[PDB]
Amino acid sequence: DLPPIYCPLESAIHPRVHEVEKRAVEWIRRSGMCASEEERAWVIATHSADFFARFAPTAADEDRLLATSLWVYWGFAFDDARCDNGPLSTRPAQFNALAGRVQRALEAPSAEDNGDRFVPALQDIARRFRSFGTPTQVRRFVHAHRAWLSGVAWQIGNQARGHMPGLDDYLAMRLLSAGGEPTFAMLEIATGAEVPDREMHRPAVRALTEMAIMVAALDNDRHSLHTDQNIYSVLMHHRGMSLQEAVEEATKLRDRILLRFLELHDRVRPGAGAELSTYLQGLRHGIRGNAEWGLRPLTWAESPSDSSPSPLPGAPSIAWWWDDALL
Amino acid sequence: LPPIYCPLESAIHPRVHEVEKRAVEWIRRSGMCASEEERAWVIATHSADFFARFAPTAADEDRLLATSLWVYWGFAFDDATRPAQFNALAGRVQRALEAPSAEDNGDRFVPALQDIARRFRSFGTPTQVRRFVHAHRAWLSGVAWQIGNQARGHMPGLDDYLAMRLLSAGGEPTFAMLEIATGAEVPDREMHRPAVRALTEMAIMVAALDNDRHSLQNIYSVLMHHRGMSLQEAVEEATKLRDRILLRFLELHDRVRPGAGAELSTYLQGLRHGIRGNAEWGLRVPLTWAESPSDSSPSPLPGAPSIAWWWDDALL
Repeated sequence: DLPPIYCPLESAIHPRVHEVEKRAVEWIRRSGMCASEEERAWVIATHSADFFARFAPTAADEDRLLATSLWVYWGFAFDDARCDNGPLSTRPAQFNALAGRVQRALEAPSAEDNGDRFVPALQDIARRFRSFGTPTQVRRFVHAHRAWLSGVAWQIGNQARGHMPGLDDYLAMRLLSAGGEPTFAMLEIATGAEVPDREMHRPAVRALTEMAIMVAALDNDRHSLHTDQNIYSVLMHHRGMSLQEAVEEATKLRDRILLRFLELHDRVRPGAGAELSTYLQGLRHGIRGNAEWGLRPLTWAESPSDSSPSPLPGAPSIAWWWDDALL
Repeated sequence: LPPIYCPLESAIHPRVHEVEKRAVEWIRRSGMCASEEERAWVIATHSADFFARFAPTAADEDRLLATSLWVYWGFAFDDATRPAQFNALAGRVQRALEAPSAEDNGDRFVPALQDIARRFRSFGTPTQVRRFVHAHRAWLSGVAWQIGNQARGHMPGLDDYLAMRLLSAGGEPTFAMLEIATGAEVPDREMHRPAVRALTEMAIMVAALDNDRHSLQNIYSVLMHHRGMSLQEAVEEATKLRDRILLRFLELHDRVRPGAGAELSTYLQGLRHGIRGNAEWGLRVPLTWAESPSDSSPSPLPGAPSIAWWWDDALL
């Protein structure tokens, strides 16, 4: 019993998606990233190029769309083999060092793989980003990437302990561990449109970005549907709901965040410069694209399941999203 | 044993005593410390003296205060955890730096950091705040990696050690506060130039290695364990590696400084004042300095491929 997804946002897909996907599938075979044929097939079947082509559906340079799509594949592969499943998945001490080595390899081209098959793959993606984006944009990606790995470390930490975070911590963690920071920070790299520091770091824009990430993360928890750390288990544990009531509750929260995204967007967009405007539409396309890609004649909710204009109850760390003085 | 090679400028803010007085006050009122003994230990760091060496001419005494507050905070945070819990703790503390609406939930360090962050947001631009934010996370990542190795009985090789220690010694957030103290906004096109990234890391690495010495998982253990050196052999070896890094910094700085804008220049002067100030603060907490480096090789450290890019001008 899943409600349709409320997502009155623009759905589009890059016209060169099949071409980029073909190049991606090839890179995957050359990359050394995958141990077996079965693993490669799994990685390919993510259709990560279909995915990221929905985030940057008018990217002028197919190579930029390719590079960024590769990291989406990389991310799914690294996630499935190192974060979500293998020995490190409940071994935070070992993961902290992996995260340190992997993150260092991203920042330091001279780093060596130390027998890790994921590292040369990542260093190649990074090499592509450094040839395309400005050092400022690469730093934004780099910082977003460490942010994601910090979320995963937090999550693997939780898993080791069997700790089910509360709502506030879960959203804070999941904001990072679902991969949205580094995903959305590639928008600029894909489109070529650099957002100036003064605009990019405006509290309002920081908030729209976090909100986009949060809706996408929560649509992913949906798509996933426990001991597993997800919105449904969090609400089941912390509020004693049945699965059905948690399903309904999660959809309200998520819809409420999306309405705030839409209201703040409408306030911010008119005065936005062109680079920021493009970034903002990327946030919209990504929210929609993430939902739709998870689904794939589709059906969508015409109305939000909840329309309260105030901060989400029990989630203080996101309440500043509704603070227009601060934004 | 051997005196430190550090031909860098030493200076200290003229209002250092005034700032230290206000800081001692804030530390007392911050709720950060459980006990008087703990407040005294935090105060005994002389972090205001330390950071007043990093930003000796800051125009606004309140910015030097705000930034000095965090140095006190970082020592206190570091002095007060298993890897699994630390990963969550790091996550939570970092979120409170980023989200003013985040609530302390009885964590003694979170309001204090949020007060520091509020002061930063009343002074610095949102951009300067983000820079500090990301440096803060990087430091936390390093502390998590170090905590991880300790928990496992994993003694990192020289490469992992330096990469980690670059993060864990606290130099990233420390140096990321120079702009907020001085008010000199560094434009991103300058701040993120790889050369400036490398100068920052080098300043950081040297300050970190001098901290290893001031402590008499550190460079000497790492070398003793992986190379089978005696302590005395490792000390000489460590001194050589470090001096060699500082030579690289001095060299790269002299290449970068002349073209630098006023804000970036002030920032680089901060790196230099920081390296010296760190060394000098560590000694004092009349001095003899080595006039010459113990090793003058201009080549990358063999056995440390993660920092080799510091010596690659092509990449810079």
